[PDB]
Parts: sequence; structure tokens; C-alpha cells
Amino acid sequence: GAMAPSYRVKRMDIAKNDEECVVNAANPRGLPGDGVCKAVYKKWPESFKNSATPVGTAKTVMCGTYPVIHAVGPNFSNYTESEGDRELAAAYREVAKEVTRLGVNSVAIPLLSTGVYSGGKDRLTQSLNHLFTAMDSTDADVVIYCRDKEWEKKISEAIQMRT
Ligand SMILES: [Cl-]
Ligand SMILES: [Cl-]
Ligand SMILES: [Cl-]
Repeated sequence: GAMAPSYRVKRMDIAKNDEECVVNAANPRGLPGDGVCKAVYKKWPESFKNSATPVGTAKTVMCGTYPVIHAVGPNFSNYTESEGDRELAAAYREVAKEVTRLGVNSVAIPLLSTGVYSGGKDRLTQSLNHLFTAMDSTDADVVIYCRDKEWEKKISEAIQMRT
């Protein structure tokens, strides 16, 4: 684990991360998809061999020796608010188990279910709080990746508030 486990946020493409492993915001079928998923497919295509996994779960596939943790958050257009919230919390819990199993000292993670799976809603706080709930008991350095300037500021404020 990291000597002083921390959270940081960066506004840039997660495919250029400087961490020991990456979390993909995957679809259940292991398809190239859009957004973060498509960038992950371009950078680590080999990690999509047998990466299909149900909603609410995470499945790790190696690209060489670099781990890609495919985490499947719910599409809020299909799920009710309550069941979608439960699946979103479950996907992050499975990410924490995989990061721990891998023994990595750092992990790059996007906010699950905040893009095309958001159902047209702003889910920054909902997704980030589930990320904290799952990752707080791990000792890896967590680096959250985002693309919007306003979201970078809000995620940074949420991280600083707890320190
Ligand atoms: Cl970039
Ligand atoms: Cl999404
Ligand atoms: Cl964003």
C-alpha cells in the first residue's frame, strides 16, 4: 500500500494515467463503447478479451502486466433510482476488492454512471460518495480522472473537505 494513502483529481484522459492500474467505466458486454470506455479500448484493446461482466460487478483483465479493472455501473435510463443506486454502490465495492487483490499502490478511476449512463442527471456527488465509501478502507493512492473544468473543481473541494 501507499505510505500515506491519498485521493487526488486530474482533468485529462484516463488513458494517459500515471497509476499502476486503471478502472474502465465498462458496458456489460465488453464492447468498445463510448467516452472513457472507447479511450480504454484504444489504449489497452487486449484487456477486452472476455471482459463482459454483469451490471454491479468488476472484472480485471491484464494488458501485458498492466491491470484493467472493467467496472460496470448501471445505466440510470434503465434502472429505477433505488436499484440503480444499489448497483452503482456494488460496482465500486467490487473495484475496491480488485484493487486490494492486485496489491497495487495506486489506481486511476473515473466516476461511474456520470456520462451516458447518468440518465440525463448530474450524478457527481452520488458517484463520488460511493467511490469514497468503497475506497476509504483501501490503502492505494486513488487518482480520479474527469474531463469537465467545473467537475474538477467540485471533486477537488470534496476531497479537501475531508482532510
Ligand atoms: Cl488529455
Ligand atoms: Cl457513464
Ligand atoms: Cl467529467
